[PDB]
Formats: sequence, C-alpha cells, structure tokens
Amino acid sequence: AVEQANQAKLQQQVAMGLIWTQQSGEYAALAHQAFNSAKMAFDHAKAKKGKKKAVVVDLDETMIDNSAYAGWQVQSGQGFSPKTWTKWVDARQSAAIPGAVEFSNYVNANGGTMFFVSNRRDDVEKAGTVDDMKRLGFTGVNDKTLLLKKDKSNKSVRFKQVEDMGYDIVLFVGDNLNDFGDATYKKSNAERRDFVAKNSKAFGKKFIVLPNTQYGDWEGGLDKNYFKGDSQSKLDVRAKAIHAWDGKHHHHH
Amino acid sequence: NQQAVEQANQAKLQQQVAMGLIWTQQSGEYAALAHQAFNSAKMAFDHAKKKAVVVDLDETMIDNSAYAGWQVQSGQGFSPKTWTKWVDARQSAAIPGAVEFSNYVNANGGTMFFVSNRRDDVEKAGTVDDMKRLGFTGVNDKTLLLKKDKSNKSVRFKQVEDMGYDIVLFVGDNLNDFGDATYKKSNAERRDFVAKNSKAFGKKFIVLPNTQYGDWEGGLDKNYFKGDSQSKLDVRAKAIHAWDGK
Repeated sequence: AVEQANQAKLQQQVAMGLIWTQQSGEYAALAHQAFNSAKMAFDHAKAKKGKKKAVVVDLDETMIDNSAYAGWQVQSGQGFSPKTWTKWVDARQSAAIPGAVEFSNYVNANGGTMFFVSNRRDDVEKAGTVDDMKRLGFTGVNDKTLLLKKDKSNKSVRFKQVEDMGYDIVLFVGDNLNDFGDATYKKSNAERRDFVAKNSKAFGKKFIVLPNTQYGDWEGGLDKNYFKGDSQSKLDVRAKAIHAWDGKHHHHH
Repeated sequence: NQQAVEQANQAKLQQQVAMGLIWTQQSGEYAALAHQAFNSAKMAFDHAKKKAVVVDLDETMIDNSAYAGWQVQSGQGFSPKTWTKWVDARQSAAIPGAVEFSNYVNANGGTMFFVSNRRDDVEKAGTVDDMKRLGFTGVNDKTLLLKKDKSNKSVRFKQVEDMGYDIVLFVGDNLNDFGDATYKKSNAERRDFVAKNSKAFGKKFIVLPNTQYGDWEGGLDKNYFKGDSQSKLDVRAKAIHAWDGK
C-alpha cells in the first residue's frame, strides 16, 4: 500500500523533464546540435591505417525515442521493470530522435559503418527493436552491427568486439556516460563529473552527448545502494541530492 | 480551503521538476552537455569571419539551480520579488566551460555581449558582483545589456549591431536567445522553427539544456499563466504522451 503510493510519487518527479523532452523546441535543438557535431567529427576523422572507420551509438534516447514509456510510468505510477519494458519493446512504438536517422544513414553512405550497441535484451527485445528500426528507416541494421545486451550492462566487451572485427571506433554517441566506455561504469555522480572535467575537450568531438532527464546511471550514481532501498528510501536519497538557496527570510503589524 | 488547496498544488508543481533538477545539479551528463556546447561554440567562433558573440546569462553562462532547489523544498513557485532576493544574495555559480569560452572570445579577437533578462533596474548590481567573482572578463556598461521594458531580445541585439558589430554567434538555453522568431509562440511552432533551422544548431545557434524553466513552459498553452495551479497541473498532464501499457 504505502510502497505503491511512494512508487507513484517517484514517477511524478520526472514530469517536467518529460514535458520538456516531449514538447520543447529546446530539446529538439539539442538533438540536432549533437548530430551536427557528430557529422563534423565524422567527416574530419580518419580511421587508423588498415582499419575500417566505425561509429558506435546507443539506441534508447539516443537514436530512438522511448519517452512514451516514461509517460506510461507517470500516468500509471509504476516504476520500471524488465517485464513491462519488454512489453513496451514489443508494442513496437519507438519514435526517431530528431536528426538521428539522417546522421546514421549519412555515416553508412559516406565511408563508415554504424554499430548499435544497446541495453535492450538480445534474448527477448531484438525482434521489436529490428521492426522499429526498419520502420524508422535506419540502414545497416543486421547481425553484425546490432549488439544487444547479453549478460553485461557495461559496453566495453561489445565495443572490443567491434574493434576485433577490424574497425577503428572514431566516434561514440549516447545519453549515458557509460556509452563512452567503462570509465564511468557503476561510479557515483561526483566521480562521473570528475571524468567529465578531466575529459572536457572530448565532448562534441569524440564523445557526442544527447540529453536524458528521465532515467539513467546518474540515477544509480546518487547512492551506492540506491536500488537496494524501497521507494521511500529512493525519495529520501533524491531529496538529499538537491541543493537549495536558503531563501533569505522581522516583520510585524 | 482554497489557500491549502493552492499550496498543495504549487507543491505538486514543484515536485514534478525534481528529477530534472537532480539531473542538472548532479549528472556528469549535464556537465558534458555544457562542455559540448562550449566546445562547439569555440570552433564556430574560430571559423567565423568587429566580431561579436551574444550570450544569455541565466542557465547559459551562470547557474541558478539553487533557486529551483529552493522552490522544490519550500513548495513555492517563481516570483519577481524572491528572484530579486536570490540575485542580491550573490550566490550564482559558473556553468561548466562558460568562463573559459567567454574569456577566450574576449582575448582572441571577439567581443562578448551579455544580453539577459535579469532586470536592469534592480538586478544589475548582484549580477555585476557575481560575474566579477566568477572571473568573467569584459563585463561593463557597454557589454551588459539587461532587461528594460521588453523580454524579447531583438532590440538589444540591434543595439549591439549599431555599435558596429557583426554578431557571429548566439548562445542560450531559450530559443528566444536566437532572435524574436520564437517569441511568445507555442511549443509546436517553436519545434517547427527548430526543424526549419536544424543545421544552424552548434554552428550559429549554441544550445544549453534547461529543464527547470523557460518559454517552453508558456508554450504549453496560450493561457498557461492565467490559470491557478490546478489548471497548470491539468495542462501539464495533457502535455505528456503515454504508452497505453497494453
């Protein structure tokens, strides 16, 4: 009873970010800004001698738009679960992020190969993923280039798989810092910020970022045991995460 | 009673921004997006052929997220009175990359102009002090164009040009920061502007994320700010598109 009321409370907190993502011209413009940068970076990159030129991207909230699942969460008050996420994947309703299809198709048509390394499940989420990408017009999605999740959520193993196929990964695109390598994997937000500061020049050059205000490993990054707590535990952790002005508060008749 | 009802609803309106504010304040992702923007801007500036760069301040070069945090905690919505108190509290922070970019422009053949909707009359002093503290060079009576009678920036922009400048680059978190084309328009219209100008972004128009506030809020409905908090909740609810779960 209480736990479900709190779970619903957890979903309501994403509503403004979600509205901004679904409705703002600002979000669409950040998407294009990302892909304009990616195109420029790609055009200027050279693959190592003897290597094939590759670009690696994430799918969810990078090339593909699952914001309708987040909407379902807000409305239903239910948190994420593997079972309902698979159901969403199967409803085959993903949209294209602005700029994504053009960039991806540009790469495959202009001297490079796109790889789609994603944490949708290779075991029950491939079918739906393949159908939506075909519908949206992404070229070059096959057994070679679509690397879905097996046993690990970190992407280094899959990235190395791509390289071992004879490719030089010249560019990485994503909404999660883990989409740029394992450096940030399972780290706290403060640590992930450190990684950013130390690599500040890389972004918009080798690492291309898309905004995702609904979910991600910045959520896990809030506390080492964030997901081991119940919904009240999560609410407390979230509240603690905010920094607030004191308000600058004498008066009487 | 009405008072309690409005208070509960205003609090509800603030709870809805929590995750975006947390993302903004905590995520490495947000910081990387700021650097992506400022890296893009440096490149664009270096290439552009007197040279000026126009930028917004709040949520572009300086970080007022502590004010949004105060809103969430106190359940209070925005008001001009408390905003001015925040500006006077002189606690604004630098957005990542912002100081380096701005000082880079000013020391490398360009002039920075800061066109901002902080009020010229009562928010200039706090603005000047925070920018000196953060290390922003070149902030003066000529380069700091604060708000007078109008929220749109096309008039201040033109003032820049009439001083004999070519504005080669615009930076901002609000589409209005790129000219009046989006001013007072719906989100749908603003999104069409984006599509029609898609190739501009990261080249002449540099975007910073702001999921806390903006004219994307007003763009939800022509009478968004005419209604009470309950009506805002309804508009906000209606703005979300949702999988049916089946």
